[PDB]
Amino acid sequence: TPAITLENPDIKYPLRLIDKEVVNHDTRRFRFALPSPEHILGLPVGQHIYLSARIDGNLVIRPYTPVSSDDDKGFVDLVIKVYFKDTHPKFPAGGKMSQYLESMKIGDTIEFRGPNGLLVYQGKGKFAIRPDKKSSPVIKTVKSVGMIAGGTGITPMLQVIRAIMKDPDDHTVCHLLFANQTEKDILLRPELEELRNEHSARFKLWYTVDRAPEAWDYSQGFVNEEMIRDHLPPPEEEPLVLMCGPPPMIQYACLPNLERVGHPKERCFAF
Ligand SMILES: Cc1cc2nc3c(=O)[nH]c(=O)nc-3n(C[C@H](O)[C@H](O)[C@H](O)COP(=O)(O)OP(=O)(O)OC[C@H]3O[C@@H](n4cnc5c(N)ncnc54)[C@H](O)[C@@H]3O)c2cc1C
Ligand SMILES: NC(=O)c1ccc[n+]([C@@H]2O[C@H](COP(=O)([O-])OP(=O)(O)OC[C@H]3O[C@@H](n4cnc5c(N)ncnc54)[C@H](O)[C@@H]3O)[C@@H](O)[C@H]2O)c1
Repeated sequence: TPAITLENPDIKYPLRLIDKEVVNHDTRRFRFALPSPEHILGLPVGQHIYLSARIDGNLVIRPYTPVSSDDDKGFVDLVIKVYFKDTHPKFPAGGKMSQYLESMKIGDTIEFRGPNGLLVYQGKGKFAIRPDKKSSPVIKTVKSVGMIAGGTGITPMLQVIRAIMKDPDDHTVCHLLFANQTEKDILLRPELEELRNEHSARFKLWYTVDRAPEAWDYSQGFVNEEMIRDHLPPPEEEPLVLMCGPPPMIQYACLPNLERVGHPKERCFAF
């Protein structure tokens, strides 16, 4: 019985930043220490935490989805894109929490709380999904799961993918379609391709990018009908379809095309 960090979702736990790795030009993996080397976070697969801080005089609270798990003693890993100021004309101020995190020095602390979220993966194809925050979970067990992620929307998918692949008795097959702006924006590409290499029978992997490099073997553009049809399980297998990305991605690229392909709303879930 490892000691749990997050014992009550309303309590704040200040955690110390101990390591930070560059994922790419704007994205970073931040590692924070748990209260002791023997602690686990206490995070059901599929759920996220919230960070909070007073930034420039305002309270700022933001969700982040750990990619680590309760098998990882002593630490928690977040994968976070930094939205820099002076960069995007529509957002000259950049992002509040992400730039605050980027400015943190090793040893600095920030408050975690959680876990939260309507979906919990219970292993071996079994998902517990609440219709909303005031209702009981509906327990859905499936043979396969379609996953559509855009940018940092990869993080809840990776939690689930990792949970499945770890258990040789979990025969759930994941089909992931991962969208990013450019090839260099494909976050955690080595990790994802390692997973495909090690677990090709249970993990299908495909990419699309807004703008494709010269030699490119995957897709190009926003997520469309063809990609969904060719890279997620067919509606007949009745997979669960999970989605996580920018809201217009969900609204304009995922939902209408899931419908066109024939995936019913009951089988779809947006993180
Ligand atoms: C349930 C849930 C889980 C999430 N999990 C994660 C996660 O695991 N990892 C993660 O990185 N994010 C995750 N997100 C996003 C995260 O919560 C924040 O929204 C993100 O870090 C940006 O917050 P911010 O305070 O830095 O930006 P904000 O100050 O709140 O600014 C808002 C928006 O302005 C836009 N913007 C600002 N500057 C730029 C720029 N330079 N270029 C392009 N756009 C810009 C961005 O869209 C930005 O989100 C999750 C969101 C939800 C709802
Ligand atoms: N609810 C959750 O659990 C959760 C978890 C992680 C991330 N997220 C969200 O996912 C998003 C990730 O942001 P990002 O900066 O890394 O993404 P991004 O700006 O880099 O875009 C990533 C991909 O999203 C698609 N996209 C972007 N704009 C689109 C549009 N107008 N129409 C159709 N498709 C579009 C594109 O395919 C694009 O390549 C954020 O909104 C973040 O909040 C949510």
